[PDB]
Amino acid sequence: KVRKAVIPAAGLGTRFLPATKAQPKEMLPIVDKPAIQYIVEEAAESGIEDILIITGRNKRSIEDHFDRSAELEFNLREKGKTETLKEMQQIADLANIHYIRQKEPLGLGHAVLCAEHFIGDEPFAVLLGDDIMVSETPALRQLMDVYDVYGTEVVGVQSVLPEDVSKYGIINTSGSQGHVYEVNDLVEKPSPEEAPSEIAVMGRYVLNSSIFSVLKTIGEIQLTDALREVCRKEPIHARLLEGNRYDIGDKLGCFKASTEIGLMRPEMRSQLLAYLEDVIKRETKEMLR
Amino acid sequence: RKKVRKAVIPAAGLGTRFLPATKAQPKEMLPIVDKPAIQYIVEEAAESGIEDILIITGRNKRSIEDHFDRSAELEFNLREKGKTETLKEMQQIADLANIHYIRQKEPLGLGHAVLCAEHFIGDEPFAVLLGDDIMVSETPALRQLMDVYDVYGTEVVGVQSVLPEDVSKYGIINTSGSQGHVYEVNDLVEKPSPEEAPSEIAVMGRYVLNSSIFSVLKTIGEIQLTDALREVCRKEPIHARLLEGNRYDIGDKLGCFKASTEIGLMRPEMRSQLLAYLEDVIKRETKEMLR
Repeated sequence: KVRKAVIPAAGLGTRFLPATKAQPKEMLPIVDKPAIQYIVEEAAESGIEDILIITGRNKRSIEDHFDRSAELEFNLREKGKTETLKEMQQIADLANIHYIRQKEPLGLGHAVLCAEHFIGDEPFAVLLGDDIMVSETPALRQLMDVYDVYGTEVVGVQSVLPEDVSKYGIINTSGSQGHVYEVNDLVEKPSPEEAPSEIAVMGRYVLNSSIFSVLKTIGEIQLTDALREVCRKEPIHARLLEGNRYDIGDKLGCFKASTEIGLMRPEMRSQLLAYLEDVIKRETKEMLR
Repeated sequence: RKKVRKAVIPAAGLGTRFLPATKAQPKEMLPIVDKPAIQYIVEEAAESGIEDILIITGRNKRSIEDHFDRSAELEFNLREKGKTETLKEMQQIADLANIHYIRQKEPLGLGHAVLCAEHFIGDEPFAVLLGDDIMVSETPALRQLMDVYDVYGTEVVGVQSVLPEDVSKYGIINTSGSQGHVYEVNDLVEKPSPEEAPSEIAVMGRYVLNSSIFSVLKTIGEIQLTDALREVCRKEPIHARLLEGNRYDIGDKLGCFKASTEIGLMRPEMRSQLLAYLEDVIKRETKEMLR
């Protein structure tokens, strides 16, 4: 049973300045939720009970977000917002959130190694926080279900258009079966010709304790290479992810994500669409002059 | 006789309208395009020629103070990466104005908050800027209030008209008349019922005030700031500027989305990608709908 998960969150989030000048990338609101909350929500509903966040300096707000906020709870009760005061309490209840500091930044490989003693001897989940997934079955849960079966290192995938492939990590299927591709090798951001498929891994993984040894020997320790050297000995699995994927690596990415998820809320759906119609009308008019 | 050189931004709000985003971080740091709302306000003030700002802050609002200082660990990462355009943009933020802080001890609204500023401005005219809208203007909104001050030298208020329904959301002027761009306030009521309201002209959290206002505010006292404009009106009548620019209220989650969109569309770097995306959303929503 996979019951533990690792979110690396040590990035200084430069792509988002000046929003992130003095506050973390992962706290940026997506609709009105911090990005990080979406990821912990994924994990909780996937049945993870314990999360380790590899954090850095001045990311106190993440730790605060998932605890009881006394001065807020008071202020909410003392104003009636009872539904809200309950929503806030639930956030602090999603999972047991552990923290470790990445000492200096040596990438998602060092980061995964930090988890070593915490997970110890289980299979664990890693969730980079690079995209938000809307699904009938939570994205990670789907990776776990392929794990429950094959019990090897499973990867989460979706297809992407050629001439996009240098942005992502790439499987190399010889076989494809059910909802589960079968991995023979792996490449980190290949040139469109170098690339042996149009399938990218979407910052979701389930891994084995084993992977720790593996990750240590290999060593700027890229995590993919350790999936590669596991593939030479033995072949892994990949799940095609049911659901909608919103990349949030960009300022624009985020705007899009805010909009699409916004459109899922009945209270904002119509207000939003109406507003977008009127922006376009206004932009056409101004343009024909 | 005196130039307005100082401004007061109250920022002690717990920002409930924005939960859960604001559970563990301040309302005023929420990004509008990619700038914290608070930065828009300091930018207004800076370009209006304000040199010194006092923020009345509260608990766990360190991020505001940090935002406007040098960020050593970031400067390193930027320098050691080439991004010198950025490292220069960040340095400018920390240069907009001289930013002072005071903690509001207990939460007793603007008014009390304005009183905190007393000793800091001492004996000048000062600006207050609540942070409830962004104004896009040829002339920065506050500058326009200051220009009416330069002449009439009374307590000037910043105004724009609003549709009848929304008058209970605002403070409403009560003119006798109007001359060029400057109304002539006779009284003021704080968010009245739509019939009780004696105009459709609302104050847009911009004020220029006199030291005098301190005394005034003390006697009155839950210290509403409007009532102190009222008791100034009993002795003598105030002035109001109609504001030139385009106004984006950010009091609401929706308000902010709209503000992000409009200001986004004004930035050449993002304008086309954005607009294309918006066209695309509607096209896709029509298709899905016809089936």
